[PDB]
Amino acid sequence: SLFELGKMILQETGKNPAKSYGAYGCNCGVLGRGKPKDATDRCCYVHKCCYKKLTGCDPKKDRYSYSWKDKTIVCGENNPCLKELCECDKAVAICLRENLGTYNKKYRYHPFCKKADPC
Amino acid sequence: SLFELGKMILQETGKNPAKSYGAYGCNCGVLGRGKPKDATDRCCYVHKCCYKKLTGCDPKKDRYSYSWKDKTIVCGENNPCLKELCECDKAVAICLRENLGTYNKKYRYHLKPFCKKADPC
Ligand SMILES: C/C=C1/C[N@@+]2(C)[C@H]3C[C@@H]1[C@@](CO)(C(=O)OC)[C@@H]2Cc1c3n(C)c2c(OC)cccc12
Repeated sequence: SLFELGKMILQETGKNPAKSYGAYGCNCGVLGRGKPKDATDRCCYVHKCCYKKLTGCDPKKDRYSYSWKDKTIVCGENNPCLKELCECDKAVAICLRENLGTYNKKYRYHPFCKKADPC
Repeated sequence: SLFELGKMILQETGKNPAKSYGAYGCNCGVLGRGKPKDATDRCCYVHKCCYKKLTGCDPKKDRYSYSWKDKTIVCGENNPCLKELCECDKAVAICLRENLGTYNKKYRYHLKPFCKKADPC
């Protein structure tokens, strides 16, 4: 769910997930994927691409189990798509932390971006 | 792909990428991950971990056109999935060069299985 995803971005970056990434660029947030503005936006771009190949569960409501070992996000086996769902959030949570130096506030708030290419 | 990534390794390290990093340690290779045997192995370990973040990026489309300008890899592909794939290949090529001093040919080909299980990325 958004609880797990938010906890991941918070545990990775230490930042407010809804404040920093609730409406960042043209991929972080709602309304699908658009032409990314930076690397942080590219993370949410791949994140929603990671959601398209998800079948058997809704990424926004279905709660899953993960742990925090050795300062790493460790997904619980749970169910195949739920595991793939957990990996999508973990991937972008790691991705946003690794591009946190490229973060610019001018993109913190977003149909003005070009149509997204196929994943 | 392997062609672009191989080209990057040779341009940074000056070594035949298949000979030196085709089956080195537990993570250098086109197969899988394991416990890093040394620094050069972590380059490949991080490389594989970099790959796992790309799930959803069309596995068939791995060809891209990076640039070798002023002796630096430059990923300029518009496709973000190709952009991040290029950066995954770029990062390991740099890492493989930085850890050339600690390169051990003993790990180059692993005859007996000696790989522990890979810790989570
Ligand atoms: C982007 C397209 C790709 C197509 N392919 C076959 C490439 C890169 C990525 C990847 C990585 O997971 C993928 O499916 O990402 C969505 C897969 C799996 C993969 C690739 N290499 C070059 C790999 C590699 O070389 C050292 C070693 C192990 C796995 C892969």
